[PDB]
Amino acid sequence: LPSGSDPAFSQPKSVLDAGLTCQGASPSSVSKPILLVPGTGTTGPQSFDSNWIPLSTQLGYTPCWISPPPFMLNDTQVNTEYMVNAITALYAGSGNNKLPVLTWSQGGLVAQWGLTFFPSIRSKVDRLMAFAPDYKGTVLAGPLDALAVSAPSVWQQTTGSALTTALRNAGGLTQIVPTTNLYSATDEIVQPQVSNSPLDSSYLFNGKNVQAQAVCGPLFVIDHAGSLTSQFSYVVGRSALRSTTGQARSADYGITDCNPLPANDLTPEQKVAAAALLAPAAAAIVAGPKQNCEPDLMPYARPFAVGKRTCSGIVTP
Ligand SMILES: *[C@@H]1O[C@H](CO)[C@@H](O[C@@H]2O[C@H](CO)[C@@H](O)[C@H](O)[C@H]2NC(C)=O)[C@H](O)[C@H]1NC(C)=O
Repeated sequence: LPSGSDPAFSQPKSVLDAGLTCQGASPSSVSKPILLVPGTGTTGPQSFDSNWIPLSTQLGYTPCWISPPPFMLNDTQVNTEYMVNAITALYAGSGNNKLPVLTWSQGGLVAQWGLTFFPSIRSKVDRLMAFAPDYKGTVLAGPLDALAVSAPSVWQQTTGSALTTALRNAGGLTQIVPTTNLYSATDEIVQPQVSNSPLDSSYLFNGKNVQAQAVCGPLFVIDHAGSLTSQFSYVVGRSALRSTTGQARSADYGITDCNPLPANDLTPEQKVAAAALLAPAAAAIVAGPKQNCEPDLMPYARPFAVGKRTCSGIVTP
């Protein structure tokens, strides 16, 4: 795995700091923070205020989130700078204590990219709880790329991209901190996810990989948004956050938790917002930036994707 010093940031610190917010606290002084990393086409609040912001609060954490502009549609490598900066800030701001990271969709890819290429945060992240992470990207973005209607981060999240290749070759498909991955075979955004094996996009070696259908059966259906908001997802997430091993425990969930509806502890208002979670994301992607090539890899990642093609040309170290 990459070692040594962290690569330099491309964005100024004041800009990176501006993308971090905590509920009822400044990042410089916060009690038991949990860092939430949003999905493609959303801001932190859009991804989590109908679900894990109120739910993590009820578990004793102070939710904090990053909102890389515009709506996580830009270069995933830059989105990661927001996360690395945030971990550095929240670790110090909480009395030099490790903190958990909880993610949805692209957020999981951002977290794993950060842990792989920025060594300094490895001892600052307590555990990772990723919902519907696309570590190997998704094959469904292929046609959008070919139609030239894909945002920078959509190109990068396409299976076979230079970015996903670099992650794999650097050793990023094995967990770095205790990780739990919750995903669904019926995900309509991230595929392939149907094998319940290392071939799935959400799978990490040595991680606690939980495909919903492996527990609840082939007739259990939860979509991309439901992977984050369902009652089943809540039970697994709570297990991961409370676990002494840093990963969700099988003894903590079962058949009776196979409920696809939004988490029981959410208020009626929060449940309505959670049900329509994907609406703002769909709108942001259609209105957002689009290009006809994958963004170039930063210097620190180039040696791990030699031979791939990005906007500027063929990747060389
Ligand atoms: C979106 O991502 C691009 C590419 O990472 C960022 O552009 C780079 O910014 C740094 C710092 O200004 C420059 O050194 C690079 O030359 C830029 N690269 C390109 C390809 O232009 C850009 O800053 C990001 N935008 C936002 C809003 O985060």
